[PDB]
Formats: sequence, structure tokens, C-alpha cells
Amino acid sequence: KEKNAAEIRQQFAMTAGSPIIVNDKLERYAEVRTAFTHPTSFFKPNYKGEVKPWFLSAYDEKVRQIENGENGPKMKAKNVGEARAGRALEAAGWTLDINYGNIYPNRFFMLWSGETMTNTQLWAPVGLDRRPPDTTDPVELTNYVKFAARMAGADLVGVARLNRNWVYSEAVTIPADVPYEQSLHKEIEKPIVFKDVPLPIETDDELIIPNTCENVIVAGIAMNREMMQTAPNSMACATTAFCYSRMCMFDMWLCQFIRYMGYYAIPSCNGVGQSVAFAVEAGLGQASRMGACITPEFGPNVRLTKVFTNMPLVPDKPIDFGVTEFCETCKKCARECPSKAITEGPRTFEGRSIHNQSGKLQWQNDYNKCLGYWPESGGYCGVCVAVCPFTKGNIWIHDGVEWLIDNTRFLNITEVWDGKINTYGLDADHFRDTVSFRKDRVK
Amino acid sequence: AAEIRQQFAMTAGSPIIVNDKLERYAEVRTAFTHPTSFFKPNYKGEVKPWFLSAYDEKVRQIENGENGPKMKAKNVGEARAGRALEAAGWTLDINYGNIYPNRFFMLWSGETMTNTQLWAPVGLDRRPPDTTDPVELTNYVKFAARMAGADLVGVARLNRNWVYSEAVTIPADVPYEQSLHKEIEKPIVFKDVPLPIETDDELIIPNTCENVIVAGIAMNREMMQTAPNSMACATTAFCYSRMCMFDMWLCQFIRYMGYYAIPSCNGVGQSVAFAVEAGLGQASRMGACITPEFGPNVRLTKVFTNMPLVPDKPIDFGVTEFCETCKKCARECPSKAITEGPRTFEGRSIHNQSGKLQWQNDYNKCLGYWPESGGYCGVCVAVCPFTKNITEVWDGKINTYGLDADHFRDTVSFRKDRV
Ligand SMILES: Oc1cccc(Cl)c1
Ligand SMILES: Oc1cccc(Cl)c1
Ligand code: SF4
Ligand code: SF4
Ligand code: SF4
Ligand code: SF4
Repeated sequence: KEKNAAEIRQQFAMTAGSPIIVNDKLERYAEVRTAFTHPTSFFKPNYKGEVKPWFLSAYDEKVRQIENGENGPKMKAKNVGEARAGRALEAAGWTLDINYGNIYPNRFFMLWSGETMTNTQLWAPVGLDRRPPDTTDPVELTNYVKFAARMAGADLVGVARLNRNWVYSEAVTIPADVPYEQSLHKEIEKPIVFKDVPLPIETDDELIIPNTCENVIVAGIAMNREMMQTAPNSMACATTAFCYSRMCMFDMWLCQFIRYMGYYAIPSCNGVGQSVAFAVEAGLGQASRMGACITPEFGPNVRLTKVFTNMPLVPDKPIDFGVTEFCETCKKCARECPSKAITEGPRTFEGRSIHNQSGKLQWQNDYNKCLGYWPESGGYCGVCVAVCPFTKGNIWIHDGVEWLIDNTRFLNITEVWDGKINTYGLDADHFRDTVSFRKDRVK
Repeated sequence: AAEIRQQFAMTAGSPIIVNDKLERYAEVRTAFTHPTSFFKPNYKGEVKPWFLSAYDEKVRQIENGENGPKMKAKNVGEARAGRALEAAGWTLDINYGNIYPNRFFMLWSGETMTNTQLWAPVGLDRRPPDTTDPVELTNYVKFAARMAGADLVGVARLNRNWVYSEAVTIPADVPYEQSLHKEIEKPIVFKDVPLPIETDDELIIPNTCENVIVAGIAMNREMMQTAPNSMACATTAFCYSRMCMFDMWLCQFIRYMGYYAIPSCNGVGQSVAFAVEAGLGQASRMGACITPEFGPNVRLTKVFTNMPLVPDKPIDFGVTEFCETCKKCARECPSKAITEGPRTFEGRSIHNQSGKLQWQNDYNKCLGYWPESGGYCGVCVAVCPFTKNITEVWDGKINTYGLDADHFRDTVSFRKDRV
């Protein structure tokens, strides 16, 4: 029986309700607490023992590997030119991303209003962003916005009501008068608040999201399997990087579509809130031991971005295809993790360190240990994603009655450069899995 | 598809036939820019820049619940959604085509880009190349081109006949808000200099700029078949933003490999000629490059570089002989812009470059239909055999970037077909 991704999603659909289990110690999480930004984790030694911002120490390791003809830690390249080429591809992939994630809200690409954008100015005579909505029916709007999402580069798209528990209490950002070249030295915190205002607006003191901001649209941006399977080496860094620029394009495209439909839209990429939780509530997939959203189509080998809006929409149903029970017995990511960051224990409500948000039931991982491996390896690792059985393209089988996971699944870089590739790194052997008709956009 | 393209490869040599009269063509002569064609009436009889008159028709259509000229939408909501999708598609494109060289997204150096600055401590853009072998470089850069969103990619030596003699641009310190009102003409010249450079007087391409890399960016078939209505405008628009990201991504890769790279999108030179010389397809009666995978339903962009590369062979799969007897685009064109006659070396008007054997079309007649219809037409692309209602499009099949899984296998690539 030929694989039917739509059938699979329908088979495992849940009844409505946020799947994330929480208790009374839950409070919104200040973004500065992530390992990338917090002072306790931001600094890492380089290979000479010099203590630096982690990404500068990682740069030192990239340079060292190129000079030594390596594609990764102790991984010899074919020659220096191949080592150089992998890092050139990685660096280029980030072209449309600011400071590794686009996290500053309402700066650079992540503007909360389209008014100053060159595209908005060019189109101003038509008045699409000033004319009241011609469609308020959530059913039709869901079909329109999901169609637009696929045009804008999403491989998966889902809708959820906005759960404010996953919106950061304070964002990391920069003052509005700070030019890019000083941005990394002038980062500040700024509260994200919800108020009775008509439009998203930023004051000197606050980023203000309107109380009318009902919905979040979550996109999955598929990474390339062959390149991620080289983790922790450079080609895994390149598929990561290119997908961050795809995320940025998605956010801007979709926000402009929503604005030109007469609503407002807030982009975010890696900023504003916790993408994994939104993705789980929007039904893209389930949380996992490693901490990523695992999808039926791509496993965890998929990036996430999201857009917040007042556009009326129909929320999607969460999905339960057994990930929690497989993660309970699998632990491959924990065993293979080069830094032992991933727990082999049970889920708890108690954060392992400052980097975890306490009060939600999850596997609690040590993300300072994870980040510490990045300067050592000169990359963004990804070994957990690479070894997860759900990342394999071969997991789904049909037994004549229904779909199921094949339990047998759970028991070099020159060839990548010389091997299979297609547009955006997508794989035509599986691309049919993300075909979409109206019936699977809105019910 | 790899079998087909090898089967139809020609021996080396530009297939475009030229004569002694050929001269490089000033970009201002295109119908989009030239003063004789730029102003068009709207439906009220008011003469405006053609795209503003076209805007007025889009507004009139939304108000009247239409997706195109005399084409009722399901309701006003559907009409609005089609124009919202079209407008959004252009997000990463400046003034319909990114033609101003070394402005906005089309910078000729990576030095000021936020990504280059972030990566500066690694020194990839200042380190000499570690690879000079054109075979390996061709494989690397084509792999990168596919990562960067090209559905097709080819390489040719740069033929300066197709580089505009003078570009349309704006002064470097003019802000976006005044760009449309302060467009100027600036020569593109070739000189013995190390790097692409712009002076007050000239855009200077180095004599070492040996090669052009041409990308095909596939449009969506269902949407283009709604031409001249709004969903054909939307697939057009989204692919212009795909073009811009391709140029920037690939230029950065080439720079981080130790070479220089000039992006262009619709600027700098004539994409159809470059695409034919790079083997993506053949010229056609309508004037487009027709590819085996997509026919003419594919957009083009290109990047110029001194990176050593292996030129691809031109391809001949019989387009010329088919266009000789077909004439379907010419009979369906709503403005009679496309000739039914034979190819000549003599342009029909200022908008054509004389001195090259081609079907000569009247591109002022084409542009005149755009304000009338409120869109970018595309009927010629839609009806062409090589290419093979709006509610059904919105309710129907779609996939990532509008690509089609029924055909996506045709653009799979291994090293054997890259070099
Ligand atoms: O969020 C990410 C992911 C990978 C690399 C970096 Cl630097 C940031
Ligand atoms: O080059 C193009 C193509 C379509 C529309 C416009 Cl305005 C320009
Ligand atoms: S490797 Fe195993 S335990 Fe880890 S996330 Fe994947 S399925 Fe779960
Ligand atoms: S990215 Fe690497 S170091 Fe981090 S959790 Fe995954 S396997 Fe461990
Ligand atoms: S775009 Fe339309 S008007 Fe222009 S040549 Fe093609 S069919 Fe004719
Ligand atoms: S419609 Fe016919 S004559 Fe026109 S470009 Fe296509 S094949 Fe050629």
C-alpha cells in the first residue's frame, strides 16, 4: 500500500485540547535564559583554552579544521578545498538570518508592521493593508492562509490558539537606534505584554501584543536527510543554515499575505516564543526525549517558525502517533549525544537548570552541556536528530487495516557533495508526502 | 530527464545567430522603462505609469468581485485573496525585478552584508581559493545552486553581447521612497580591475569575469494556467522573491569560496540569451527560453563570476522547428504582440535588440495589455504545448514553493549530471 501521509495524520488525530501537561509552578520564561544568551552558558573556551562568546570559539575551530583539511572533529576531509567548501556553504546558508536566529522582535527582518517595508510601499496605492477584511469566515481563511504558507516554503503548516504560557516573558532585543555592527554588544531584555490595543506596537518600555491576537500559525521547514546524517560535521551545519533563511522568507511572505488580507501579523523565527510547544499544540507532531517536535513526515529533522495573528482561523487537532511511548524505551539520542546532555530518565515537571522552563511535563535536558559541544566540534552538532529512528525515511508501514511504526527501526561528506540533491534539498522520493488539497487544509 | 538532456546536447558554441549589426542594448529601451511605453491610461482614461494604471484595475476588480478582466470571482473575498497573494509574493523584490545593479539586494560585494559581518572572524571571503579545479568547482557551485532554490542550473562563458550597454539604476544615496522618481542610466563597462566596482560614472565588471551561472526557478502550472487572471500573477511574484534569495545565497557561497560574484535577477543582461547559451533550453516564438522540464513556465536569474567552471553544452530538442509551425501563442495573445512570421535580424521597434536571429515581437503591445487586465498576463506561457477556475486552484493541489511532486523527480541531480 502506497504511503498516504494524510491518512496517517487522520488516523492519529486527537480530540481538541493542548496536549502539554502543566502544573502550578509554570510561569512564562525569559528568553535570556536560553543557553545561547544566558551569561552562565554564553562563554565557552576555544581549543587553546581562551574563554570567548561560544560562537567565536566555534569559529576558531572551523578555521582550525579548514587549515587541517577536516570536515568536523577528527573527521578528515578529502582535502582542504572540500573542508573549505563545506564551511562556505554553511556560512552562505545564513544569508537571510540575523545573529543566528532572527530573535530580536520588530528589528531587521522581523518587523511587527509592514508599513515601512519596500514591498508595502510599492503596493500602497492598492490599499490592501488598509482595506477592511473581505473574508472573516475562519474556514475559508484557514484554506487561504495554508495555501499561502505552502507557496511561502512551508513543508508542514498548522494552526493553534495562542497559548501565552509559551510566549517569552521578556525578549532579547536591541534598542531601536543601534546599528547592526553594534548589535551583539548592545543586547537588552524587553517585556512582551498583552494589552487592549488595536495593533502590535513597540514602545520604549514594552513589546505589546494585542489581546485580539488569537492564533498562531506554525510552519515546518524540512532539512535535508543526507546532510543531517553527517552530524556533527559541516554539511549538517549547512542544511541547518539554509533552513533558517527559508524560515525568514516564510515569515515575511506570510505576514505580508495576512496584512494584505486586512489583518495583522507578527513574525518570529527563533524569537517571541517556544516553537516546539506551539508546534505540538498545532498538531505538527509530538514532543520527544531529545526535546524537539517529532513529525510523521520528517521526524525531528525539520525546522520550525511561527506567525501570530488575529486572523480568524480553525485550529488543527493535536496528533498522537505514539512518540512518547517510543521515546520511553528508545534512548538512542541520549546514548549517542557527545555531551551527555539528554536525560535517560523519566519526564518530570522540574527543570534541570535555568535553561529549562519548569512546570510542564517533559524530558529535562542539560542544554549547557549541549552548547558546550558546539565550539568543540565547530558546528551545530545535530547528532540526536541524525540518529533518531523517526529521521529515517522508512518508518511507516500498513498492515492491511491501519498504519503503524516499524519497530525494527528502533533495534561520508565527499559522497554527499557527489550524491543526490534537488531543489531546496527536498527529496523527490518523499515529496508526495506533503501534497495538499483543501480537504487536508481545513475540515 | 538526465537521459533526455544528454540525448539533445549540441557541440560547443553559442547557438544564437548574429550578424555584423549587433550592438549591446541599453536597458532603458525595455517596455517597462522606456518613455514611449511607460505611461498608459487606466480604465478611467487617466494616464499614469503603467503599473499604477494596472493597480487601479486591480482595485476595480476586487470591488467588482473579479479575478481578472471580465472574470467573476466566487465572491469579493476570493478576489481580494488573489491580489493579497500576488502582492505578498513580491516581498523580496525591488520595484518589479531587482534591476538596479549594486543596490538593495543586488550588491556587487558581500562586504557590508549582515551575514558577511557576522562571519567575518572566519575570513572565508578574504582567504584565497582552496580549489581552482573547474571540475570540482562546477560540482560544488551547482550543488549550492540547488540548495539555493534553483530547479535548473547551467553554466556558460559570459557573452558580453547580452550584457546591457547601460543599466537602469538610482544614485547610491537616494532612499527607496524616491527610487521610482530618480531612475538614471549608467554604463556597464569591462576593465582590468581586481574586483567588481562601481564609480560615480560606471558599473565596472572585471575582464576576469569569465562565466555566468544561470538558474531556472519553476512556476506553478495550475496557477499559470489561470492567466491572465490573478493567480498567474501570484506564481510570477513568488518566483521573483525566490530569484532574489537564489542570487544572494549563491553569491555568498562563491565569495566564501574565495571568488567574486555579481547578482542580477532581471538586471545587468538578457536572461533568455544566457539561459540558451548555458543549455537550459531553446529560444521560442514567444521570446522565452523553453526548457524540457517546464517549457517556458520557469523564471530565470543569473550570477556572474570569475570562479573557474566547466561550461555546459547548448541543447537542441527541436523547439525551433516546432515553433515554426505551431503559432499557438501568437493566435491566443490578447494584444497580438507575438509575430506569426519568420525569424529575422531586424527588430520590430526600439524594444528589440537588432542583429540576432529571433522571432521579433512587439513588446509595447504586450505591456499595453497589463493595465487593461490588471495583471502580468502570461497567456502565451499558459497555452504553450511545452508548458503541459481560480476557486478550484485555491481548493486544489499545492506543495512546497508550488512545486509538483508528480514531476519533481525530473530535477533530481547527481554528480554525473552536474559535471
Ligand atoms: O538556533 C541555532 C541553530 C543552529 C545554530 C545556531 Cl548558531 C543557532
Ligand atoms: O518582470 C516583471 C514580471 C511581472 C510583472 C512585472 Cl511588474 C515585472
Ligand atoms: S532517538 Fe529515540 S528517544 Fe531520542 S527522540 Fe528519537 S525516538 Fe525519542
Ligand atoms: S545537538 Fe548534539 S550535543 Fe546537543 S543534545 Fe543533540 S546530540 Fe547532544
Ligand atoms: S504576456 Fe500576454 S500580451 Fe504579452 S506576449 Fe504573452 S500572451 Fe501576449
Ligand atoms: S505556443 Fe507554439 S509557437 Fe508559441 S512558443 Fe510555444 S511551441 Fe512555440
